[PDB]
Amino acid sequence: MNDIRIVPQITDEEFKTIPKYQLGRLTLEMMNEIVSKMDDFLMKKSKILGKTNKQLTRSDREVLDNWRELEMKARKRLPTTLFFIETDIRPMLQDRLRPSFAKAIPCLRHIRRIREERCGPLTFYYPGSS
Repeated sequence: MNDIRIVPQITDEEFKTIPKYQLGRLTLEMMNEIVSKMDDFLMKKSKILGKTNKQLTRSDREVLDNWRELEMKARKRLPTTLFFIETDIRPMLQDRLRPSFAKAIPCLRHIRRIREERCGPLTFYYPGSS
């Protein structure tokens, strides 16, 4: 298949690799929903990069406009092209999940599951590094 996941979910086998020194007030559940939602937005993105006008639907046009908006707002930065903004995943996670992302950043990278690029008033995230 062409459209395949980019980052699976993490269990106690992966979480156990991250001590409280990095988690602090986080938990497997918090990361499970973080890696799940992220993989979703990223999965659909890579799926469009290959799809065509045939599969391209309304949601495909809205995502392309927004995705290209942040990509062009980063000042032609970031060597990658498969990332998203926290403002797109945040409202996709959980309303009760609380602002743990900023704390999970070190927990997600400690395993090499995702990445984070600080570019001005924005924050991108790509699947590890090529």
